[PDB]
Amino acid sequence: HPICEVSKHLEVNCDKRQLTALPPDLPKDTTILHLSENLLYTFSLATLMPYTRLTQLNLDRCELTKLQVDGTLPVLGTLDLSHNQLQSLPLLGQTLPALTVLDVSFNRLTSLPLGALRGLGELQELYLKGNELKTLPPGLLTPTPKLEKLSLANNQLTELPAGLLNGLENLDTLLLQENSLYTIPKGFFGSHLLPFAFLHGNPWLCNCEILYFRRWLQDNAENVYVWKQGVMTSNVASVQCDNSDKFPVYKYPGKGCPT
Repeated sequence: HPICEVSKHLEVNCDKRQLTALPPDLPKDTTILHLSENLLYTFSLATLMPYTRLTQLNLDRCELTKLQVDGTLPVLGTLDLSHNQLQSLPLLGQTLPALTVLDVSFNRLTSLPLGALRGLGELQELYLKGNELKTLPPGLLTPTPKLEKLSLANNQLTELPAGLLNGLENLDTLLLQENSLYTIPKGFFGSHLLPFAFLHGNPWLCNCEILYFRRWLQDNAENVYVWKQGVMTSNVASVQCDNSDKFPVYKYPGKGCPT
């Protein structure tokens, strides 16, 4: 291609090219489109409809402040919108029915809309790390029962919906580290066998309302980890009471509390 380098499955590299918009006339059979590291500001998914075989779209580091969603990309499985400056998440369901991986990490989302994930029935991974979320809409994950990985790390969450994890029979990884959480709703984890949970870096308030969490931590000590930028060994003691001197939540007695 005159602007992007093509490799043949057909991978197209349009990255780090000072692009201000989608380059015209790309290979009709493009399968993977790299638009990473450019100067788009705004982008419309409808402009990609001509590429009926597109399964992976990377729009990371594109200075995006707005994302228009219309039309249909029927076989898109992965969408990377990380490292941009989107303030809101548009409704994607009607346009991306086959999506399994959605990454909107390191943006500036201040909230997620009601009914945000409707239609994303195949979603397996949702990354929202490094945004500006304070609370989440009820029923956020009702439309995505096949979710296996959920990352809400490094936001400013102050509360979690009691039923946030309802229906998630395949939940494998939950990242909630570095938020402003002080408690966990009774029954939050349900009977889910969650292998990897990251909960450190939060100002947990140890009082009678933390006992549900204390008991879950005791029962899941080997499933609590500390995040490390790399690729481990559990450390349940990483979850600490803020109203103390680094006292581990999993050892909080709760003396005198109603049982």
